[PDB]
Amino acid sequence: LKFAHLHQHTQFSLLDGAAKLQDLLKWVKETTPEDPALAMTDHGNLFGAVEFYKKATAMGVKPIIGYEAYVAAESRFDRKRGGYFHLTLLAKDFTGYQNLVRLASRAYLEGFYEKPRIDREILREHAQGLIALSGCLGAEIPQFILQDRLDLAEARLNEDLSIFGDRFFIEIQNHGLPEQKKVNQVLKEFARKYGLGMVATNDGHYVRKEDARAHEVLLAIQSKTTLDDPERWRFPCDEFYVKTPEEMRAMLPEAEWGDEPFDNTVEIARMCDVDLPIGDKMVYRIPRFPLGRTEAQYLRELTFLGLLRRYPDRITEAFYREVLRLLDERALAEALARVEEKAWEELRKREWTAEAILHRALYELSVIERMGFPGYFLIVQDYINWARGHGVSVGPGRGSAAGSLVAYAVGITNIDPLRFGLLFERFLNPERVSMPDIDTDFSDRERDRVIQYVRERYGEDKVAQIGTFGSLASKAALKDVARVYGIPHKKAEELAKLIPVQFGKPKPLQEAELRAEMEKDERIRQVIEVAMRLEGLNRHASVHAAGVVIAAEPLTDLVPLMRDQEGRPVTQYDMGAVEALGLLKMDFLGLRTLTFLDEARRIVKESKGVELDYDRLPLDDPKTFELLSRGETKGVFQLESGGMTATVRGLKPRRLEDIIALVSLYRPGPMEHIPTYIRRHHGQEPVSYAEFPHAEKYLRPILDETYGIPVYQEQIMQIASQVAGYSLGEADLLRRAMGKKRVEEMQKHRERFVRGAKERGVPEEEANRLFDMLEAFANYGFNKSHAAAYSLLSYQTAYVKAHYPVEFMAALLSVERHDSDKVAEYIRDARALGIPVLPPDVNRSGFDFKVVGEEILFGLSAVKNVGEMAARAILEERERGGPFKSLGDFLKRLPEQVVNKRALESLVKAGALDAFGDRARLLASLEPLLRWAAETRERGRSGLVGLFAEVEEPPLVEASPLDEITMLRYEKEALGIYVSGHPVLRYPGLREVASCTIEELSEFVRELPGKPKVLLSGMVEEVRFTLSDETGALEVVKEDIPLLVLAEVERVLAQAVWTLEEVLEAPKALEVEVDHALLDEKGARLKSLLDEHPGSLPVYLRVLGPFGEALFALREVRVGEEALGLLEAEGYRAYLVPDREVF
Ligand SMILES: [Cl-]
Ligand SMILES: [Cl-]
Ligand SMILES: [Mg+2]
Ligand SMILES: [Mg+2]
Ligand SMILES: [Zn+2]
Ligand SMILES: [Zn+2]
Repeated sequence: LKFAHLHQHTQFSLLDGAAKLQDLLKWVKETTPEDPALAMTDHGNLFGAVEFYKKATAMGVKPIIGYEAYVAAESRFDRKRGGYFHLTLLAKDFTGYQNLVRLASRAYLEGFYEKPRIDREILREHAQGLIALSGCLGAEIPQFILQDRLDLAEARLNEDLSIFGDRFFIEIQNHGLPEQKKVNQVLKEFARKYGLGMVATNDGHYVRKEDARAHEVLLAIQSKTTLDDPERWRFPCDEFYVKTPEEMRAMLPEAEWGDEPFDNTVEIARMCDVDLPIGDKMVYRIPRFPLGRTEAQYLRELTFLGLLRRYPDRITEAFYREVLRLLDERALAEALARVEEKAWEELRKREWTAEAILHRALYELSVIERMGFPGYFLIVQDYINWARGHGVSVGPGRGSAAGSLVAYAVGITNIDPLRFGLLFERFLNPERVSMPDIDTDFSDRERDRVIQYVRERYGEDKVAQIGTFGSLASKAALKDVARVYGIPHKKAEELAKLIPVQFGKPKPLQEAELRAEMEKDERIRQVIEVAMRLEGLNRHASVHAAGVVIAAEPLTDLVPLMRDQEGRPVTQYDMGAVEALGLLKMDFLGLRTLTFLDEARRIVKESKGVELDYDRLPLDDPKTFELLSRGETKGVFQLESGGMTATVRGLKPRRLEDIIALVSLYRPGPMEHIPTYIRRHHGQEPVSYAEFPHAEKYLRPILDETYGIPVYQEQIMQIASQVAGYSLGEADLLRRAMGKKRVEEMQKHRERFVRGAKERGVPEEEANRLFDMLEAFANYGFNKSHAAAYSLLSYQTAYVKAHYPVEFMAALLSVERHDSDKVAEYIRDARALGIPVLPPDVNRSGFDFKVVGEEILFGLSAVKNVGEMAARAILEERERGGPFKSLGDFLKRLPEQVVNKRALESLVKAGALDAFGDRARLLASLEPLLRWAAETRERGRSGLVGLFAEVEEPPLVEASPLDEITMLRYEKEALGIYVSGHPVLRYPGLREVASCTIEELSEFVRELPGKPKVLLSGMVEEVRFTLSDETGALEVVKEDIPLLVLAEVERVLAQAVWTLEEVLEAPKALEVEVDHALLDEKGARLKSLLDEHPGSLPVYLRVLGPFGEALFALREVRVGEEALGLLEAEGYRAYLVPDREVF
């Protein structure tokens, strides 16, 4: 006797599934050795399939691919507020697999209501190659039976029979459920009546019986409730696990069920021969390109016609002509394209010269053609060179890609791969076949449009973004479980901080060494197990930012789909899984820095009429480096880090290759090689090669550009390529194989190394230690291809900040104008940078942030109630009739029809109409001026020329000025942020008692004790109230009332709060403000001046230190109030501040 499950859910039935793929697949194997099988039947997705099939296939288990599908009462198109039912589906042959992919695809695109649902209409369309099973208790035929509508169930059994035929079975499962008794007792009659045959299953959602609660909390996490709610999601019993053949016949006896429902499980799984193109198979689905030209010929053509642009001074019209005479401008490329590979190699045999370029070019192409990747390069180049002409910034490139010359010739890459040390052989190793990945950056604003270009260009059915499935984290796992177990949040987090952090993410709970915390509480015992019993599970399905696919055949025909909340065609198979099926995949990353370069250039073009042609700037521009050297990185890509900034200020880099090497070495590990870089760079330490005297004549060239440090991997490859006699290709393999650290496969390369090293120079003693030097540096060394690429951007950024520093800031502000916080911030940076930032101005403002003269001026768009039409409207009516002359002249040119009263209100509140006088006066005048305006046209449309038709706007109505607090209040209501001040500046008391500003909080606090308490004072902005200084914003746990807050910190949690008038009531103290320039003979100058008027007020000292500022609260002495009057009577600034103590 034996058995094999055909209904088993997995980690991939995301909401309710708790069976991890691995320990499930062994549990099935360890149960039955003989021809074991498992069907993967996830709830309405195919997420598992691939990554499952391949795990079981190399484990020793035959897999079967399946789908517990949601079938709608009626049409998948319905949206009824009947339901949706279950249905067990298995794919028997490969066509079946396709039709499964299709269904789950369609269930998502065409029929998504709550769950993704298929019609019986489409099921019938796609039945070819499928076996169905009557279904779990919630499926159709059983359900109807439960309802005493036998007459419908049999009718629906007939229907289903008309669809699959002798490939539909009656599903019999049993748990201790009375509903199952009645359903089967009839299902049993059916299978005998129509002549159907029964298959025994039992719907595993967990692996082994002990996974009961472990699972029954996974629910409590998907339901987000306590273990004791109730009403919390629960299953009906603890019986949904991968049972033994023996535990089965316990739910299905012998004299009641017979051998048929077992010997059918085995026999089905056998007839289910399904194979996924993978490994042994996997054909490259490189999509075709449209063009009397070879796929490869064109790419060749485009390259030539490219170099000529790329290298003006050294590849010419005349040059190509010379080549062809050894055998228009476009007309030469068209021809050089048609030289064959037997014909080419009759020239080489008869500093980067004109030839040198040809060779490398022709070589690259030779390796491209031979490999089968010319098409690829086209597809890629095409969409990129489109984005250029269509206002979509494209980054210089990323990763290995950069180093191919063809890549750079055809505008895929955009950095001269041979002016830097970039390598083709790192991007495409000639001596092993592997899909080269070409990732590309894009202006993030515009990225999707490129995807759309591809989408429309290659087919709406061939183009999708790739799926991503987050892992439950060991750290997080433990949290969520503890929520469930009725536990105080704190000790929860005291359990989280046990678990290590080995690299980026937390260590698995498998190895996790203060375990004695278990043996204390029996509550915690489970919590810890349960968390590791859940470790590997899944969250939900996000689109990958970068992932895109271009299939060659319709996607639906191999890879299933989804549409995400904002209508993206998404793949159900993950990154690897896709790439494992062998599909053309690519990253289309979004990149802020690019968008920022765009708005800068626009702002620059407007400011001073200068075309910023980023792909044509000198890379030796002094004033750029001198900035980075002064360490003014603030807005400059990549080197923005707290720490990294400091480094640069010491390195003082003079040429790009320094930014490149800085960037490359700055990360834990290599880091240390940085000081050396610096002392070598400042020119104070020789760069010596006495350790490999014979190898020097090979090293210097490679490592001199890097003050002697193997930083870049290419630098490594080259060393081997040159010293060992390695083909640059082979060289790569070396670096590759030293990465894999294959214990004893290394001593094979060692030999091949020395053996060649002799034949070139070094006498092995050097060789060995040199190889030692390689395996030493290679583990940390970097990809220059990538490094240099990005570096260029940092330069590009720095250059702007250096040469156009105002507009720079505007572009900053502009780009992130959608962050009330960042804007405030960017403002404050630019404010204390010599630049003023101005309110909008109906006269001077452009639409967006604008740079006028030397100031950053707002736009009208930024005004909160003003429509967008109305902003542009204002403008155009201000550019056909010139500059606005009065608020009258405004309201007659812009009727209420266009700018409503509300609009007007804010527009004044903003200060756009400041150009006219006092604000409060304006606001009240509006209404009676609109009564005037509207009346003017009534006169105007009644004949009457321009004197009888205008009683010209009587002067503005009158009212007392807007006091600051009330005035500032409006600005923000109107502009999201405050301009020209801040409430907290008006009543200083709160400043003077506060321990910090919001800015400094982070840096004052970290260094004190562990988890400190502190007092903070600013403005409130929430009903998790938000607190603001003139210096920042903090989440802390009504509107426009100032407070002082005593709160504990780690994000900051409040303990106590006081009202302004409670703070101006608590007794006062004296604070002398003192400069750092004080004498020995002053601290006892002050000391005596205080001694002479003692009392009961404490004394405080603000000592403005060179780097920071601290509050020395005197000592013994306590002054008696009268002191302030006699104290301001010397070069000392003073205040009667509230007394910091009390709080
Ligand atoms: Cl060295
Ligand atoms: Cl060294
Ligand atoms: Mg059905
Ligand atoms: Mg890629
Ligand atoms: Zn379920
Ligand atoms: Zn099920």
